[PDB]
Amino acid sequence: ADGVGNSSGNWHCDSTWMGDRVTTTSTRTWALPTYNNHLYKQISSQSGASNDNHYFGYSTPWGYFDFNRFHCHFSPRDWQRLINNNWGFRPKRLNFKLFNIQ
Amino acid sequence: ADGVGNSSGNWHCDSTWMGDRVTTTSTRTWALPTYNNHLYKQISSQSGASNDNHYFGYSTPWGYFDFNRFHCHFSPRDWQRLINNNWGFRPKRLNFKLFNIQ
Repeated sequence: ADGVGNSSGNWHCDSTWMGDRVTTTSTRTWALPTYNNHLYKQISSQSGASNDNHYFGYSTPWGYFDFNRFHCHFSPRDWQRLINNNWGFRPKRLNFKLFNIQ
Repeated sequence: ADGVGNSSGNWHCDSTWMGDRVTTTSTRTWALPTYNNHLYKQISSQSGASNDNHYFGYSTPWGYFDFNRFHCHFSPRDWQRLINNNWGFRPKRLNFKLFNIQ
């Protein structure tokens, strides 16, 4: 889309309060290494662990983007503005973007 | 207008916040006596007073309605809502009513 030398996005970190809505936007810089050396590895609890700690699963070479915390979208001033003036809130919709990939 | 037995007004004490406006309404019950026994009396500073305290004026049999204080229109919760969220405020217009006169 933008080959080499053309930016594919802009930095949008801000919040807009409009009546009964607040739209919070956040931008961060991420680093993604190579996980498991491009391999899927079966993982399980160590031998000798207690029965409560036993588990079985798989480790993937993929990563994931997590923003399931309020601090990822609300500044402390935004939080104070939200909690001192509103009797409730709920999420409505979200937009996600990855850009400027090197 | 309402002769004897018909109310000439209602009790409106409340505040409405609408965007960049807040309208505060207050109703009070007042008592007005007879002042100076229906007379205008010349008044002046007492003899022997200091020069800084000397004055001359007149006392009238009339009363006056004063609402030149913020507590006359804003409840403490209204004041907290005003001062914790706004960088400024100013009055725009007012409406005054006397009713249910006995």
